[PDB]
Amino acid sequence: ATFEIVNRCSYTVWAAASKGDAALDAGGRQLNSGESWTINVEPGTNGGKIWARTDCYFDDSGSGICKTGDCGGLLRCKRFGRPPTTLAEFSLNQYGKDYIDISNIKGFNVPMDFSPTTRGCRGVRCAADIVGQCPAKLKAPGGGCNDACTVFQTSEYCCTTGKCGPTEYSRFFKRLCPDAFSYVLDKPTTVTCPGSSNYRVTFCPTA
Repeated sequence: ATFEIVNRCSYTVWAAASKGDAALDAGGRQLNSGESWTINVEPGTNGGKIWARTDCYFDDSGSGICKTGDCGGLLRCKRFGRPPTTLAEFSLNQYGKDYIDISNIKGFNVPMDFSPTTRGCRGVRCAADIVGQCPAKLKAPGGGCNDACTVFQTSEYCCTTGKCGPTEYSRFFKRLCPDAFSYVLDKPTTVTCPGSSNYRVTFCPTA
């Protein structure tokens, strides 16, 4: 599958792509405002994620740090990033179908649209000003709006027992972005696409 990753933000982001135990394609790249990065994701990939990182500093060896979404200090991510991170999530060619979603379960840093570029299904978007409206106790100093599990580490926010409900914090994310997951047991906002669809992830789709 082909993913085109587009930075429509006015600021530089460092895109990342991983399935948790390995990079997808190169795993990460700098995207200046307006730049597009095309990657190839192997069919059958389960549990892939794409996200943006902000305010990064990397040396010539690809080592450094980012204020949001840092993946162990690497430019080319092999593992998932540090919250807060708006997440584009996908599993491809699962019994003939692709499954895509956007998630705020690990917080929000950059607005995002995640859409097919081939036909047969719709896209999803979370483009509200979640950082500007972020509740005080969820604000991340480095930028972004943390999820409540990251901040408070309780069974209820992290849904550790597999029983949890919505919370004042999850409802905040859900109000601003109804089409994204707001907590672990949220009513699924997953979209089913034809197997082997292609996609575009756009950072800052409206601005």
